[PDB]
Amino acid sequence: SASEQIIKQYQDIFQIDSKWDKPYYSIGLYYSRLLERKGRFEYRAISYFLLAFEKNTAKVRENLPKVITFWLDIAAASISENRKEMLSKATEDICSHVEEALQHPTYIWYFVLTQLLSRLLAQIIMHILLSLAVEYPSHILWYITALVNSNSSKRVLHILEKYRQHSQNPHDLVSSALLTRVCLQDVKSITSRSGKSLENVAPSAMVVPVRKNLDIISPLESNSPFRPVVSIIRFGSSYKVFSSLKKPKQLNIIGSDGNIYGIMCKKEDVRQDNQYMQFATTMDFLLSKDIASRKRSLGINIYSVLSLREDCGILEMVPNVVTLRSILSTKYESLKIKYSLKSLHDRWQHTAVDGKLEFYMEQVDKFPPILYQWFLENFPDPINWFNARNTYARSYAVMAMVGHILGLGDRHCENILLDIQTGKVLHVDFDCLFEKGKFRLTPNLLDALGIIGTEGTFKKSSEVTLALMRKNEVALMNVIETIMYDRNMDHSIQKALKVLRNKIRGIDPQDGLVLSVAGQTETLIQEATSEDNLSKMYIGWLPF
Repeated sequence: SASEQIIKQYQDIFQIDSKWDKPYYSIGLYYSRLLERKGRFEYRAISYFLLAFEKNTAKVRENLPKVITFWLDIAAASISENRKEMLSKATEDICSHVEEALQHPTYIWYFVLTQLLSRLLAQIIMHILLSLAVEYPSHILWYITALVNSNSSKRVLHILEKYRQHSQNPHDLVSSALLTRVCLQDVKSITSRSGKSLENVAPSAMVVPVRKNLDIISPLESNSPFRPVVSIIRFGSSYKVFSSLKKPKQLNIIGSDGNIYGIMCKKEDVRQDNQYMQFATTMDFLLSKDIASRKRSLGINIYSVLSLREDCGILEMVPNVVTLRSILSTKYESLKIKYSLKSLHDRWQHTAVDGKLEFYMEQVDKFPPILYQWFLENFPDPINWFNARNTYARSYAVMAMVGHILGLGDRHCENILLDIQTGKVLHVDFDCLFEKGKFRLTPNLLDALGIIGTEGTFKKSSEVTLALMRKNEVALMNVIETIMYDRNMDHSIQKALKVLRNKIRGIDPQDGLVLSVAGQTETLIQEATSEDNLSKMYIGWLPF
């Protein structure tokens, strides 16, 4: 009921300029929530939030969607053109954008502008768009090459904008000269590296090296000087070796620059980087914030990805890791009794409905769990052994929980990660929602932890995750969900709008009420653990 005297308050004490500086968010921050609850007055939305970041330069989430809130709105107006007025303002409201970039610094885009291309992958509103992008590129010399490493891959092999992206390389040598082209040789070499990946010593067909910038996922650190966006890293020389290209289009290379690193740029889905960047945003968000998160050093781990072709793309790499049937089968196949291969699908194809589904598996269970030994007999003395088991589960739920949070893929063998000499976790591919058939725990895993199965760490860890989740509320809900706006698949789900923010507050699964935040683990852990569902899930997942 203050809706008129809401605003009138703001205008009052702005006399003090920043002072607390907190207000300059709250102008539009509320005014975003104003229309959100339900656009002439919308021209004050970004016009408010612009001057704030100039002053504060903190909380990268406020300007994360403030782009889409701003730019999106303007584009909408243009398209519509009520509509007339909208468009008129959009050419008047968004006028405060570039005019601020002069006043307002050059690094503000790198984190946000990562999704500037990554949303669509247009001409109506793109006018003022790239004028800031590549300009800052020139200004950010260190990242110019990184952005070049980012940008030059699209034109190195998407056509109409590709030339427009090549025209960005055209405007570049015009703007950047107001080196790169020498580094641009890597772009054609990239596609050639992708061509050698497509099709060591002569087959390699790549010499010289001595390139510009590969930092293996530059951080772009904030708060905590701020000039460190690219930090100190660089790279030079590389030699041969091989990937084996073990799956289909994949490519995995060593990098000989400094120490020994391996950066595997593997041809796969281009937008796979979303959760690769998304979880990379929260992992850095969760990490520092508050105490209960920070005290246990949560956040799991991530690694870079970039776009090259509609196939080639890019990915970083994780050293010293073994997974799936190599490790797992090894232990008990020492006793043999290992190999069901494609009999289990067969044998389970021989039954359906409710008849055997818990049973052939409870025979497959007769391969007893050895997993606990793998941590144990591997690196002895407990001070390692102990500290690992902690870091194991401490790094298992904090992520696997986020799985049903986004509802993404059933983890099986190949897509699950466990590092050696220590323990961690990582998660990839795109198995968004649904399922066809019938977070994956089994006979070994649960018991393979401290004889208590799931009690000590699983409970109090996963909860701290679910603490900050609902707490920051729309914050992480605002940004990374553009990943949903990118790919629409398997018919169309715009229902994912609401079930999006409701599973944050956890109301939907049992239709009655929000469940106690401790229970929201309980009901969701007691579910996905199950007994019947777990025993009768698609067999292709090596269930027990």
